[PDB]
Amino acid sequence: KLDVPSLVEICKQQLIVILKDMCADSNSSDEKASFMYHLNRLRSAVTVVDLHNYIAVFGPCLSYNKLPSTWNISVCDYLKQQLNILRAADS
Amino acid sequence: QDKLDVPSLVEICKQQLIVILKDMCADSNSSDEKASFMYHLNRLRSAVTVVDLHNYIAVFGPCLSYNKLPSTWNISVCDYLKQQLNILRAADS
Repeated sequence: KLDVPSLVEICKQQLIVILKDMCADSNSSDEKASFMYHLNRLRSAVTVVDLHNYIAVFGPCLSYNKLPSTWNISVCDYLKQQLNILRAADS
Repeated sequence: QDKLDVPSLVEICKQQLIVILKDMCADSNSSDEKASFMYHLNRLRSAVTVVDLHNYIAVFGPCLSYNKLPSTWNISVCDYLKQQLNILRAADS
């Protein structure tokens, strides 16, 4: 129940790194606003519950410790990675 | 009041998820991936409420929302993750 502060902070910082890696190669003024939205959302997070959805989206990046712009893998293979993470839980 | 929704929505979303899962894992023919396919099929069959397949919705959000199949969409991982970020933002606003 009581999640550890350090784990929350490492996860939050890794999520910020991955978000910056994603929205680095992007220069539209609406995508700037979306990147700022998600970055502020990550910065304001205080519990694992706040980060839950971002962890869900970036699971196979946090695991394997990859960055999306440098990870040469197809979209289908990424969804299969996520299905494997799905199967790992509930065990 | 939030009761009659759940059966119909879980049924429709299930159908879409079977379509997507068949697209991904039914074509190939390795042993342990047959096992994983069977696993996910039984998992979908046993799902009863929205919270049971919340995780599958999370994984395949952009696929269901835009009627796309993973083997045919042909977009990068980064663009798919941006699509998921957009679904994310839409959830709160």
